[PDB]
Amino acid sequence: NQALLRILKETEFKKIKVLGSGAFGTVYKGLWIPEGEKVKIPVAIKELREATSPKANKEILDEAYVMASVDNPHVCRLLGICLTSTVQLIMQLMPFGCLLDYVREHKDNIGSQYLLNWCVQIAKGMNYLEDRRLVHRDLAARNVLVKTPQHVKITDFGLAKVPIKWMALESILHRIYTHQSDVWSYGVTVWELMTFGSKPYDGIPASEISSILEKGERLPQPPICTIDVYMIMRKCWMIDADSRPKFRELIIEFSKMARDPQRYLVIQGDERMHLPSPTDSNFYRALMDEEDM
Ligand SMILES: *CCC(=O)Nc1cc(Nc2nccc(-c3cn(C)c4ccccc34)n2)c(OC)cc1N(C)CCN(C)C
Ligand SMILES: O=C1c2ccccc2Nc2ccc(F)cc2N1Cc1ccccc1
Repeated sequence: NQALLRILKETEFKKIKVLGSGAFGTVYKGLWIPEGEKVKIPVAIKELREATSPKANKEILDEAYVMASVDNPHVCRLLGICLTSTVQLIMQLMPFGCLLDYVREHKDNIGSQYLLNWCVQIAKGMNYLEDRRLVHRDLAARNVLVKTPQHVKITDFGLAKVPIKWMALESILHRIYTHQSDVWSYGVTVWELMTFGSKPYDGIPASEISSILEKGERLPQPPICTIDVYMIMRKCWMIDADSRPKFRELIIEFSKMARDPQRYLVIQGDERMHLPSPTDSNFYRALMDEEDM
């Protein structure tokens, strides 16, 4: 639907603060200023790194139309685009930030109910992408945004068209990207969460990752994970892509674990850590998260 993607004028928005910058461009916290109005609406703005040609822009715009067409409570959707010399893209601002920073910031103060529910929601969002037959190619804890502590959303999918330590072996060797290679990255993403944001294969050169994987080496069991959870992660990292679980199977398996969370994650002081109440859930949703879930 063409109406799902707004073409913006440069006067409609202003960048206020950098959220971070890489080789992929700069992402700013911004304000949307509707023409004729006095309101300033917080948004996220992405400025690409290189200036692009009109023909390059058309291809960017074609993909932007697809990314604006996703409609799922656990997937972020692209909202708008501004076609200057460098292209700027607009999406909803998530004030809580990304899930990677969140688990590092709340290290050891996150209960098992949150961690397992995040795994369900990420798998639900990935299952939606598969049903829309869109391959993410860069699923990681940095690309899961926190709408509320109870509600996370996948972002940055489809943009790669390299995160070696998140990629399936077939992607490293043959640059093959499928939904099953997304399942591999999902397993690494869950490992990031269960380790509260540790770096996978920390200290190991990226050039050597393909070698250790062929020998059967995998990421180690997180201390808080029971073998039931680690076994699921290990199945995600099988060489045979068709033997890896499917996302809808991951939804079901983590859902049952989420209804008995202390049986599947061993966390010191779990019986203290705040579980979300209906009171806190109604307040969060009425305030900043009114979408259907
Ligand atoms: C994982 C790093 C991160 O995302 N940090 C933050 C994210 C915020 N909200 C938000 N909303 C929509 C889109 C993005 C976004 C998308 N891409 C590709 C990004 C790259 C770098 C930074 C943000 C990106 N982000 C946010 O709103 C206030 C703040 C942060 N930070 C950096 C707070 C610092 N602290 C959490 C460590
Ligand atoms: O860059 C992109 C992006 C750009 C082109 C094609 C796909 C892309 N994937 C994507 C999917 C959903 C979403 F919600 C945001 C993105 N993004 C990240 C972005 C966009 C605007 C502002 C900040 C960040």
